[PDB]
Amino acid sequence: KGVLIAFEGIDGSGKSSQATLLKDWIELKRDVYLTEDWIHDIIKEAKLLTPLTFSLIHATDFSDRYERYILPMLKSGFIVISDRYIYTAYARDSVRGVDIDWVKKLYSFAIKPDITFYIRVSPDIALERIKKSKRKIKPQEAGADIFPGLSPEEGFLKYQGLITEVYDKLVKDENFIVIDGTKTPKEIQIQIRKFVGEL
Amino acid sequence: KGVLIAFEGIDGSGKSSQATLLKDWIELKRDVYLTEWNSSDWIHDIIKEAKKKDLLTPLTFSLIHATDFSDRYERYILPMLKSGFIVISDRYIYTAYARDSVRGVDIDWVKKLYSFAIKPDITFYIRVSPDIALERIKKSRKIKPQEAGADIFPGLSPEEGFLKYQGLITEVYDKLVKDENFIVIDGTKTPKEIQIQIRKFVGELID
Ligand code: NI
Repeated sequence: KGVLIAFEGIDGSGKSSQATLLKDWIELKRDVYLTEDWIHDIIKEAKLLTPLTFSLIHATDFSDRYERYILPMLKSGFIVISDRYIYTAYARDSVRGVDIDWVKKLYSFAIKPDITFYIRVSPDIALERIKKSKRKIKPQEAGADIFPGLSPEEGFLKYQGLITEVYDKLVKDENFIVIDGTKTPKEIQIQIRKFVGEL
Repeated sequence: KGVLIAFEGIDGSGKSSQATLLKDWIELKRDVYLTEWNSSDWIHDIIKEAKKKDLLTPLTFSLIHATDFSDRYERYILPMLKSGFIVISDRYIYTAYARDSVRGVDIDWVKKLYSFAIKPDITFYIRVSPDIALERIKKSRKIKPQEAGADIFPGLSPEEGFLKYQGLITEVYDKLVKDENFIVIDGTKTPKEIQIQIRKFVGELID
């Protein structure tokens, strides 16, 4: 009865918007919940911390939300949508040198999603879209902790390029439902609503 | 070369005394750094205070401590070992193994969780029954809620919780002996005799 739906994609993929668009629409049919913080003070108090410790910090926060929101609502048959799930950690942590199989074991208390949508779009195209909207490129998005002194536009191409690599390597094993993010937001959402329409 | 010596044991087992006494001896011949597992640092404190309102699950409790330990390890413990120090740990990862697993977190997952830390060259388990440790505790001092497993057994007298809670910790340590190669020291012996035995095992190694 409980169903877990996850979205993954690089920054700029529109995956958060797709996740919220799907919530609003599923709410018409049945019980759904969207994953919605001290991490603030920790990062702010650093100033370094190793990537290992960073991986633990994010896993601690993930465990908290998982056992206090995600898992209980699944037990009450909510659909739960999460627009980042453990695969985001797999990528975030392993591009910074942490043994991905170690990260997988770390997160092995979490269940596999019934569906995972990989909204796949290249970094080139993600950037030109961020630029057409005139938004500012967050340092986290540029991977500036790994590439200081690249511009923000080129960090984004490099870091999100490394992140894409990891997502592509997980596609087979993790049964990602690969979606073409070059399509428009409407075309993407309608295809997502159609896929979810099935299970 | 750097060497890592861990002390394990239940509350009231004397292990901290034994750690400190070892430190005072070894610091006469060479460089030595004593750290205590229970002395959590900045990251732990920020998380616990920030979540003071919420009830944390055991898994989360366990990650908070591993996270904080990962920082202390890369910042203090590994550099002291690389710099040639002898490192003495009064409580080490095995304490988390026991703590987190009597609260329901799967011990095999905790082992994986801490897989990043190196095994001690020597681990001393100063074995003392919970009754005997209770008796020393009385004959001195009140028992802290954490020593009594207060969260797990809020319906018990401090004394009785210490016996049930420390009993469980003892089971976990006993089941690690073989795998973790603990050197099991009979903690009913006098403190002077315990230290003499520890000093001889350490002597054998580092000489
Ligand atoms: Ni603590």
